[PDB]
Amino acid sequence: GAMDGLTGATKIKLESSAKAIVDEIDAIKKKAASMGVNFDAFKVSENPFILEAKVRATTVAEKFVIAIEEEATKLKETGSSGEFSAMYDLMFEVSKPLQELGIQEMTKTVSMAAEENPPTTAQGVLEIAKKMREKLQRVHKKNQDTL
Ligand code: NI
Repeated sequence: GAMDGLTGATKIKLESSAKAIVDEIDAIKKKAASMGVNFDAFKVSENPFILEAKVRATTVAEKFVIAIEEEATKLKETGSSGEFSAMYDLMFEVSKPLQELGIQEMTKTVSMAAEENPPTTAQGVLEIAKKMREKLQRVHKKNQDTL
């Protein structure tokens, strides 16, 4: 009676965009495996493939975060707590495979952002999305520039 999530076009748009990240990262992982590449961060990269991988992953992920920003903005006036919490859940969930590509601190970027500005409102979602997107962009640039 207060915990129901996304519906309609917003649900399809955001869940589809999130799934695209997971699909892309799964495919990157498979390519890596075929070439014997390990994304283990402890082992600015020197490896061309890892550079491309991070650009690819952060591109698809940023499209998702933009989708979050668009829908949170749309839902500012009439969106429910359950909808905003669901948007946070998608951001946090896709941060996990991103971190596994060696994007250090990705899940913490998201959860820490929610500590300052929790997803109880559109404003909160937008602040978390901004921090997530900024992090993606920083990673994107460093690796693209090197390339
Ligand atoms: Ni409910």
